[PDB]
Amino acid sequence: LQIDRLIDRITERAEDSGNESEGDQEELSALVERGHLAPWDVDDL
Repeated sequence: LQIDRLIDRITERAEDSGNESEGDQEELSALVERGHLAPWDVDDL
Protein backbone atom coordinates (compact mmCIF):
# COMPACT_ATOMS: atom_id res chain seq x y z
CA LEU A 1 0.00 0.00 0.00
CA GLN A 2 2.64 2.66 1.03
CA ILE A 3 4.75 2.01 -2.17
CA ASP A 4 5.91 5.56 -3.20
CA ARG A 5 5.83 6.41 0.55
CA LEU A 6 8.69 3.88 1.25
CA ILE A 7 10.35 4.47 -2.13
CA ASP A 8 10.79 8.18 -1.18
CA ARG A 9 11.44 7.33 2.54
CA ILE A 10 14.31 4.95 1.55
CA THR A 11 15.53 7.33 -1.25
CA GLU A 12 15.91 10.38 1.17
CA ARG A 13 18.85 8.48 2.85
CA ALA A 14 20.75 8.93 -0.52
CA GLU A 15 18.68 12.04 -1.40
CA ASP A 16 19.93 12.09 -5.11
CA SER A 17 16.20 11.42 -5.96
CA GLY A 18 15.52 14.85 -4.24
CA ASN A 19 16.95 16.50 -7.43
CA GLU A 20 16.56 13.64 -10.00
CA SER A 21 12.68 13.74 -10.44
CA GLU A 22 12.27 15.27 -6.85
CA GLY A 23 8.59 14.77 -5.55
CA ASP A 24 7.85 12.54 -8.67
CA GLN A 25 9.26 9.61 -6.58
CA GLU A 26 6.61 10.25 -3.80
CA GLU A 27 3.51 11.66 -5.66
CA LEU A 28 3.85 9.71 -8.99
CA SER A 29 6.31 6.68 -8.76
CA ALA A 30 5.74 3.19 -10.41
CA LEU A 31 4.20 4.64 -13.68
CA VAL A 32 7.50 6.52 -14.31
CA GLU A 33 9.35 3.21 -15.17
CA ARG A 34 12.08 5.33 -17.02
CA GLY A 35 15.33 3.70 -15.66
CA HIS A 36 13.22 2.80 -12.49
CA LEU A 37 14.21 6.23 -10.93
CA ALA A 38 13.80 5.46 -7.14
CA PRO A 39 15.85 4.40 -4.01
CA TRP A 40 16.97 1.12 -5.72
CA ASP A 41 19.28 3.11 -8.14
CA VAL A 42 19.92 6.32 -6.03
CA ASP A 43 21.29 4.02 -3.20
CA ASP A 44 24.14 2.88 -5.58
CA LEU A 45 26.08 6.22 -5.20
